[PDB]
Parts: sequence; C-alpha cells; structure tokens
Amino acid sequence: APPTLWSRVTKFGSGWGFWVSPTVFITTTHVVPTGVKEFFGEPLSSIAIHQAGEFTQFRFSKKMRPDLTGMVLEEGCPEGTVCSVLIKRDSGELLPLAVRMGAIASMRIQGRLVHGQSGMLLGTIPGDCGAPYVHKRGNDWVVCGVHAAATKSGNTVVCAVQAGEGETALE
Amino acid sequence: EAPPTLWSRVTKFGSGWGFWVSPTVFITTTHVVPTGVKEFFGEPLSSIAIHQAGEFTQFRFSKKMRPDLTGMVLEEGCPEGTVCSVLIKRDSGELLPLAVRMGAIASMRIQGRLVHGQSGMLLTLGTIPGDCGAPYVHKRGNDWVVCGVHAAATKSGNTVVCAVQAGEGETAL
Repeated sequence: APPTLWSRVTKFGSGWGFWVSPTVFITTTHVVPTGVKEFFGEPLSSIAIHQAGEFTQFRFSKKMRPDLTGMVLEEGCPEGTVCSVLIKRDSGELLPLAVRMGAIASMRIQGRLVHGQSGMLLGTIPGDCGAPYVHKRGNDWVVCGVHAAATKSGNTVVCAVQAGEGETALE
Repeated sequence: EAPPTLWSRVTKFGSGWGFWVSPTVFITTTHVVPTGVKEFFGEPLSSIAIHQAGEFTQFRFSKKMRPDLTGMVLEEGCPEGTVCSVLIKRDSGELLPLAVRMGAIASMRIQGRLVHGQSGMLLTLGTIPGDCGAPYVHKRGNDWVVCGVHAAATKSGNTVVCAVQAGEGETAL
C-alpha cells in the first residue's frame, strides 16, 4: 500500500473517513458529527450527502484534495477475498488488518438494521469506525466498505457497504 | 519511494510538525514547540530528556511512545551536495515529498532566532508557513536516515533552511 492511499484516511468526528477522490469522502454514519453546520469548513449546502444505513458519502462542490486522483468505489467487497482495513491509531501508527470477507446482508448495528458485510480477521476498537476496507485490483487500489462494527469476541468485523440489497439468498 | 511507516513518523506538533526517529526519540524545530504546557503526548516535561539548540529540538521520552517503529540514525547535518527529501505533511492530509539539494551549514539568526542551519535548493510547489518541523531524510543503502528539520525558507521561494544537530563546525572563523 502506497503512502498516498494512507493519506486518504482522515480523522473525522468520533472515527475516520476516506477520500475516494478530490471531492468524495466516505465514512460510517454513526461517527458523523450531528450538531454541525460545516464539514471540513464547507457549509452543508455545498455538500451532496448520501446516507444509506451505516454508509455515508459526501460529495463536495470544492476540490478538497486536489492532490488525489479518483479511485473506484465498489458496492461491497468481493466475497471470499482478503481485503485490508486501513486503521490509523492515535499515536500515528499504521495498522493494516487483513480480513477474509464473507456474505453481504442486513445486520443490526447501533440498534438499526443496515446493509453490511462480515469478515474474519486474519484487533479493532470502537474508535476505528470509518476506516476503509480496500483491496488491490491490478496495479490499483479499490475501496469497498467502511468499518462499522465487530463482535466482542473480536474475530469478526463488519463494514458498511454502499449497496447490499439481495446479495445472498436462502436456499 | 518513501514507505508509509516512514511517513507515519511525521507528526503534527504545536504550530508545525515533528518526527519520530525511534520509539522514544522525537525531533522537531524549536519555534513550533508549544509553550506554557506541562506535558507532551501525555508525558510530563520533567520526565523528558531534552537536547535543544539552534532551532533543533530533540526529545527522548522515558517510555516507548511508538513501539511499532525501528530506530533510525540521526545524522549531524545533511551530506553536502547530496539530494534529500523533505517529508511535508499538510493539514489536509496531503503528502508533499520535496527533493532538495543540500548545501552549506552555517550558524545564523533568522527573524531574531539562532539557527544551526543548512541551506538547500528545492528541485522543481514549495514549503509554506506551517511546514516547520518536517524531516529532511535520505537513504544510506537500504535504510532511511534523517538529517534535519524544516526551519525557514528564502523569499525567492527556492531555497530552504533546516535546523540540524551539529557540533561547532558551523561557526565562522
């Protein structure tokens, strides 16, 4: 993972967010500041906000990170593949966690049913919410979720995904 | 070509930045250091070993602060005529590595403050106010080393000065 990729990982509210491009920022809904009128110094009327369950996307009118190129945002992580949760700790330490992704479905997070995807850690803390789930496709990195939750057991984590509707079916 | 953990050493500090040289050693430039405080990174000042002169400030903490890190060598000044990189972090999160050819070491007074400084020329944007403390580094073999911290810049834009930790081989005849 290149430094640029990590530079997209940004402290935000009670957790983290991720610059997908110069104008697009994704994060986990429950970490988003609630009493505010600006994000990153931009008034809400300047920002297109799409929230689906625990997945929140901001598109700013202004180029917030013109140093960045856009990258692909997938609708969920590829089931069965190893992704990395790009965790930054408060000391500055980089803690990428490898995770084997499982099924996409509805899960109860923060007392609400939301589209999510479980994964097995190959640990995280509450402050890690918003950290991106990414994987490499070709020579490029792709982002597919943002950290939402974990079992007390610790071994399983859940990311919120942009669109999970009907990804797994009863047989 | 600087790896992510090398960037992870660059840390927001006071009105600028600092750099973890090792799990216990943090360097920065003096004028950006917060004043009238009782601790840094949760550690009481009284527990910190401090070596500070000519705008170069070094802290050694009494416990491991960044145990995830390997210890790097801190050189006394950059190698003259060689090309180093300033690892600039901007508040936006942007990384701006700047190539710079290092030149003369000299003691000097810039805006009233004594600087044990080394001039360099940017090879080409540039540095800006708020960048002080950013590390100057280069490679010795397969290892990275750090040789100074960003202190000042010339109006012409293209020359910068880092504070270095050098002995009195920088005082005029």
